[PDB]
Amino acid sequence: ASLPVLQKESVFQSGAHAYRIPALLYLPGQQSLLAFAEQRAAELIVLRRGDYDAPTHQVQWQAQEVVAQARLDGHRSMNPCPLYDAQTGTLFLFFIAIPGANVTRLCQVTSTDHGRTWSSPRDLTDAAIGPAYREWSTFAVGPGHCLQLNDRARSLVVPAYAYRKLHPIQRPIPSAFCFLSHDHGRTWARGHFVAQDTLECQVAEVEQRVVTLNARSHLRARVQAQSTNDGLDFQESQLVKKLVEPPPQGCQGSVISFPSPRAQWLLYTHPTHSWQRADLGAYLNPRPPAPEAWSEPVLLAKGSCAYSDLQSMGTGPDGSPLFGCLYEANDYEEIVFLMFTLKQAFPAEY
Ligand SMILES: *[C@]1(C(=O)O)O[C@@H]([C@@H](O)[C@@H](O)CO)[C@H](NC(C)=O)[C@@H](O)[C@@H]1F
Repeated sequence: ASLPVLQKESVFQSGAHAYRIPALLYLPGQQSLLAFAEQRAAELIVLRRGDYDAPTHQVQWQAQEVVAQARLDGHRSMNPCPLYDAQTGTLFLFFIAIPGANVTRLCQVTSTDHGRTWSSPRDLTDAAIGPAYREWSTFAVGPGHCLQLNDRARSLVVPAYAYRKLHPIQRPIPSAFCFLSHDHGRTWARGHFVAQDTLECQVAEVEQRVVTLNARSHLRARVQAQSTNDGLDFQESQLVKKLVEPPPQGCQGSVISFPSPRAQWLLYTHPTHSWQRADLGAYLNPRPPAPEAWSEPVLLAKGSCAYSDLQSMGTGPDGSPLFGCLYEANDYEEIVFLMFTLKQAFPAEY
């Protein structure tokens, strides 16, 4: 059986449309979650707001809505990557836009009323990427939640990857990297690539500040890399044999930091079958980012499970760290919300 959890609810399902590519964002101070996804016939991005009530151990989700401004004319919108700027009280949604040779665009919308309304999009593509743009076939952000650092500038870090046209007889090769802003998203720089054949990724900060990057790969195991200079360079990287990737070219997964009961630990979710996208597991790194220290997975959901996104939700009703998880289930017929505590998942680590 799978781990007892506080809540398991389908929050998007196939209907008139298909739902994929989840992203989850906790809003501290609001006891609220935003759950985003692509609404495909890709076309648009939709959002549901959930209010978390601890005494009933549950989130009540409001009605789904299109993020009408997260779009460019004649383009499909993909890869919702949200971020909450603690310093401003501003909500960011990053996304890519592709027309209905590199033609992919990086976009941002912004909200100051917690996601109820949104600015008109800004196209960041030229200023963020620059001459490199023509050396890529395409690129993406996230998908999923991004990162704010507690450096002086409270920098914004958007995980990403680009397919680089490195040798003309070879097909393009993907490498992960981060977009970086030090002025609250007014300007953007491209950090340096991690390593050949890394795809979708996410980043988390631990403590010496370290940004840990966890990425999908072509191999049978995850790639993880670490930056000591806040995402500009992931000076080191390697395979993480304890973290399996299934055929043919892996699956996206999510990583967050959260405060250590004993200053942070990591939590990571991803399908656990080496053979297929099934059996969503949670894994713990209590000595991060050491790759050796990743635990054995504990089972969060049986059956078909694919992309996920995690959020730290503060303290849970049993007093241990509370987590939210949004994941694609059941051969992509739904996106399910799961809520559970550290005590429930890793009782031996408490
Ligand atoms: C995931 C998927 O594997 O199901 O794949 C993404 C990839 O095709 C990519 O990472 C491999 O290059 C895809 N992203 C885009 C921009 O199409 C996701 O849509 C998909 F869910």
